[PDB]
Amino acid sequence: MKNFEIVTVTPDHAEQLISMIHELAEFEKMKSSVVNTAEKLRKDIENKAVHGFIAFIGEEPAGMNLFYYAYSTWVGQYLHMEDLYIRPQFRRMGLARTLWKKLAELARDKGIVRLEWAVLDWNKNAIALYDTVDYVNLTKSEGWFTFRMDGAAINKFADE
Amino acid sequence: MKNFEIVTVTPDHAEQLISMIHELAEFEKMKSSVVNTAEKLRKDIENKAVHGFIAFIGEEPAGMNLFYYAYSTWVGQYLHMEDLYIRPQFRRMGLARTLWKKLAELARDKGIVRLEWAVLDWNKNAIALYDTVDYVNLTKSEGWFTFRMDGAAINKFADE
Repeated sequence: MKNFEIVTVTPDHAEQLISMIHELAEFEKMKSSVVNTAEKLRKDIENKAVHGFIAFIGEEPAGMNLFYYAYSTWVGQYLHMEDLYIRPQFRRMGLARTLWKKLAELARDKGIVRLEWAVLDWNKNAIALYDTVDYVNLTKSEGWFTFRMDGAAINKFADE
Repeated sequence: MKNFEIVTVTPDHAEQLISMIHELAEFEKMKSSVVNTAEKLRKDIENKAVHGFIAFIGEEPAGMNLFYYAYSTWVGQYLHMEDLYIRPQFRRMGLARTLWKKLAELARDKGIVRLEWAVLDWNKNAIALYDTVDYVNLTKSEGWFTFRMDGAAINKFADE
């Protein structure tokens, strides 16, 4: 057996992480939106802006998994999963899912009764993977829209 | 003119805040989903897990705007507005949006370049407001599902 160890994230890794945020600049087709550098990522891991796991193989990174803590006035705090990526040459070795499982474990160890994560409708890989658990699609079941409001509109709405 | 004052949420407010929560789950046809208490919440405002703005008129609570800090791998830390409710006898008095501003002023003041929030598809009153700013509908335009996994599911997958 090959040795995937999962390490939780310290800013020491932000280098490795910042690489894996650029690779993915290719694949989900939103390649120019890169404004979180390696340095800014450190300070974010430090100030607990973000959390994560890295899976390494031997001495190389193979995949990551970022996640922050979010709140819901019905249950209290929960976990949201942000990135869940595997460098190409390591997909379908089940790392994919394992990094998803340590966060599940972290949710148990913390009593958190809610994971969330968002995914593209056409991204049938992630659905394929996510299909191997019991989850609810919030969008369909309850009809929630997520609205976003980017920076230019953030400003003029404040400077009215 | 009629006076509405907005002060930032202190742990001391959790009493008034838990009440409005119930009114909103009541309105959003989800009375059961709520397990959070004032005193549980009372810890949660101390711990900077949630932030808010309460609207009082005289000494009566009217509405509230609660929110947490989310992280996108692409744009660092941004704000997510979880819950925004006005008591019924205080609608049509503008708070709706005003409470909403102090969160965009803050997002500006902290230099944050995205501001997300969600609503049900049938709550056309809530969209009625939201249509007076520039927002993207990430569900309908880009087809984003949000997958939830509750606690029963979280344990069953973490316990493999």
